[PDB]
Amino acid sequence: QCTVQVRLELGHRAQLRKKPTTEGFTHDWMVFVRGPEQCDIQHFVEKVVFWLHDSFPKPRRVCKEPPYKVEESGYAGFIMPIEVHFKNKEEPRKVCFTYDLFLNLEGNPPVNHLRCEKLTFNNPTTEFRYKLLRAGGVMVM
Ligand SMILES: O=C(Nc1ccc2nc(CN3CCCCC3)[nH]c2c1)c1ccc(I)cc1
Repeated sequence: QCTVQVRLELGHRAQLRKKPTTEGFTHDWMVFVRGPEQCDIQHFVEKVVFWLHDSFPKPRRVCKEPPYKVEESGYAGFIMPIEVHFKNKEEPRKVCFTYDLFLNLEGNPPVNHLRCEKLTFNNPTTEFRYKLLRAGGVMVM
């Protein structure tokens, strides 16, 4: 009997692209998954998959190690599935977030957003519990 809690931060940045009028992409953006400072989520994260809009080349973007990030240019926001796969041998094996990748329209300042997610692992295996604690996970009883 125990629960281990770990924290993820999903986020994105967006700003106007400074390029020729005849390049269609208006924005640079960057989406990520990280841990809090002094935490190392690589201990329990196998990989992160960012599912870009179907219009992008190779829209299924995989980061098997940090940084878990995609940097791109684009002309519109979209809803981005983000799967965080665990180094877990049992359920759950991953978690899927639906990430709102919005751009700064109408000459608004750059976007810099953070979404903080708490994961609660109930009764993890010995092995996976150690990975979570190595990453800076916290136990409860
Ligand atoms: O920006 C979009 N599409 C898009 C489509 C193709 C793109 N290629 C680049 C540029 N890249 C290519 C790969 C290497 C890095 C630069 N950037 C792209 C952006 C988009 C289309 C519809 C909707 I609703 C929402 C977003």
